[PDB]
Amino acid sequence: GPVWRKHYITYRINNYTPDMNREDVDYAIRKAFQVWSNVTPLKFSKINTGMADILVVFARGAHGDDHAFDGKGGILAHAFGPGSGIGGDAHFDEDEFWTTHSGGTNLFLTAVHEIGHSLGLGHSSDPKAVMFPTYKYVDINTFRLSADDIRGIQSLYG
Ligand SMILES: COc1ccc(S(=O)(=O)N(CCO)CC(=O)NO)cc1
Ligand SMILES: [Ca+2]
Ligand SMILES: [Ca+2]
Ligand SMILES: [Ca+2]
Ligand SMILES: [Zn+2]
Ligand SMILES: [Zn+2]
Repeated sequence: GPVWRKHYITYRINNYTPDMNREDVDYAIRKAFQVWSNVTPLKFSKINTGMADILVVFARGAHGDDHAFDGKGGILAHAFGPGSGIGGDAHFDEDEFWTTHSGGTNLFLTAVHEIGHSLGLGHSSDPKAVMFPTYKYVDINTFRLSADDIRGIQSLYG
């Protein structure tokens, strides 16, 4: 599967969910990128204009890729593996209610998983892994990648 073949990766926040404070969306996305840069050689930088490697989008229903969202619940987000164009991009279902806490769907935890995909990771069968394809809230203040996540990302980078 594809990986980014460079060490400096850019992201851009296309638009902001009205569910959250702007600074909280910025911080959640920043902290989620940091989870992955903690365990690889990668460096992430937010850019404000122009083409980013990873475009972060909030959208509902049909949104121009061939992967429609389904309203509240069900699919929370999806992302594309490394590559040109839409490659790397992470889309968050605006029909969810995004939060900084245990209420609704936690943006940070969801973004960690999505950014895993943006970097080339697939799903894990281990319930403990952030890449396990089922959302279960865990306290984000003390979140940790599982050994499975670490093995997975280190098999792709570093
Ligand atoms: C913790 O992160 C997530 C992110 C999304 C989802 S999910 O949206 O519920 N999901 C699970 C399969 O239906 C689709 C997926 O894996 N997208 O990447 C579940 C957990
Ligand atoms: Ca949904
Ligand atoms: Ca892209
Ligand atoms: Ca919403
Ligand atoms: Zn999409
Ligand atoms: Zn997934």
